[PDB]
Amino acid sequence: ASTDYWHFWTDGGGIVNAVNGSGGNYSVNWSNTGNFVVGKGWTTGSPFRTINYNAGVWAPNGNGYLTLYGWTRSPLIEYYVVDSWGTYRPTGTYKGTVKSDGGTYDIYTTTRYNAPSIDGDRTTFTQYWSVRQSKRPTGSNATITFSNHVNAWKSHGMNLGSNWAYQVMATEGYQSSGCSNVTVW
Repeated sequence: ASTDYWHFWTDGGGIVNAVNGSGGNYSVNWSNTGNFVVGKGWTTGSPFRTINYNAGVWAPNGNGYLTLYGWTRSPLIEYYVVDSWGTYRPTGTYKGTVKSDGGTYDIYTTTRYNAPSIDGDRTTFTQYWSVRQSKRPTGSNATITFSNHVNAWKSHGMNLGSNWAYQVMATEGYQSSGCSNVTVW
């Protein structure tokens, strides 16, 4: 089904202006920020979901990610499928690659310690990353077949939690400014 969840979070640094638009459309306009995540998607994430989006505006000036973003519990996992970015390409511990939706993605893990999560501010958890080897073109309808990433991650020994939290097509930024506009379905 279509999106049912609006995600807006900022660490308080700088200015993050977001619009919860009609349907699955949203926009972000940010300046000299700390860390923030804004997106639309689903209250309950699914490993079988194919996420559709169209990024009509993708204009980070500095570190911003255009990314599928979500969490699981049992175990606690923060996951990313990064289609585009700004000045910084996110990486971690290299695992391998996956080909999905016309792109090749590098697979990474990063375990974080005494770190903020949906479960507290000093928790331990692993990030699962799929990061496109080159920036995906924006402005046309795009698909993220999330089951391909779940499958490849599992093949590399990266198991997701059994309890699913939110799952969104997000704009994340850190120490940056920028203009963004995305429709998700």
